[PDB]
Amino acid sequence: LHKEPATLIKAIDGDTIKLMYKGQPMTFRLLLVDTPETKHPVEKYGPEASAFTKKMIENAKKVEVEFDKGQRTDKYGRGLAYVYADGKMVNEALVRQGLAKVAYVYKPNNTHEQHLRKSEAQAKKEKLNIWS
Ligand SMILES: Cc1cn([C@H]2C[C@H](OP(=O)(O)O)[C@@H](COP(=O)(O)O)O2)c(=O)[nH]c1=O
Ligand SMILES: [Ca+2]
Repeated sequence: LHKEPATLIKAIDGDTIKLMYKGQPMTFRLLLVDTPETKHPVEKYGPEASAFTKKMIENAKKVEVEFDKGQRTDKYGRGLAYVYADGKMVNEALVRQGLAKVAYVYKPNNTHEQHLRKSEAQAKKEKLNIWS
């Protein structure tokens, strides 16, 4: 895997972000995590998860996306990646706060699965947010 640059256009919620990627606007969806729902007919921690992601990505000097080894888009045309804000993975950062659960683990796009699971287990042990 490798990291590629991208530019924030707009944070939609905890796990979905509009980025300019190779000079094209695209919606990206965070691999291997689910933040609580706030759009579809809002769940506990959804607003919190959304605020966390917005803050973390708006404050970055540099945003990067890292696709995994399989599909690079989902059925909705959203890019599927690990997103990094100044070298810090947003997917991990949410899970580590108990603001997302490890989810949608679809092979072969599971390269950081164990890494994320370890962060979720610490968020659980610490009773944070979703685990409170
Ligand atoms: C994260 C992820 C989501 N999705 C799809 C699965 C879910 O489809 P369905 O809506 O048909 O269940 C939806 C979950 O995304 P959200 O959590 O944004 O709703 O997006 C993928 O297909 N692959 C992925 O890697
Ligand atoms: Ca979600």
